[PDB]
Amino acid sequence: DPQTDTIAALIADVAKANQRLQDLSDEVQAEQESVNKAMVDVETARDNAAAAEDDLEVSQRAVKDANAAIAAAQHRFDTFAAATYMNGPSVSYLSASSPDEIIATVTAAKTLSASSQAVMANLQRARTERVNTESAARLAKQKADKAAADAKASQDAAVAALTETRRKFDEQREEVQRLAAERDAAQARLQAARLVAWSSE
Repeated sequence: DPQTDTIAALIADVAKANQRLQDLSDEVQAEQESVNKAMVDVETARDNAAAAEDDLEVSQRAVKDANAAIAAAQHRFDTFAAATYMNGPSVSYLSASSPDEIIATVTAAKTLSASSQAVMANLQRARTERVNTESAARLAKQKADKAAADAKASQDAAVAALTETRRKFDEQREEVQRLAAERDAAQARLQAARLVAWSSE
């Protein structure tokens, strides 16, 4: 019969539509898991980038300190020399200096310079070590931000895939309801026809 084969086609169409809704549902769950996973990776990468920013800030502060140490030492030595000179035989000390006094004085001054240079060289070396660590930390930062940025991208993709799959699910759900109602109404019609057709036989 031409009827009973349109009912059969509808049984099949409703079955297909439901199977596809289910398959889209399973896809949704997998996208969901990938988005949740992607969000954990954003978080851990954000924390690593935060720790890298802290390292960098700490390293820059050590450099500022090293610089301050150099400025302070230079000033201490400059003050030492200036105080010695002001209270010395060229200024405040008015009495005669023998040849030996003069020689002691320049040798003291030469000694002070040599000592000052040795201390400053050490401070300059230390400063250099701080500038290096800052460079190291600045790069470890750049890597960490990059890594955080890449995690955000992965998340954004996973969010887009999931949103699209839910878009498909929603439309498939409408199709299912439509085919269901239509399959219902076809059987109803067929039944109705059978009752009428029997009522007169």
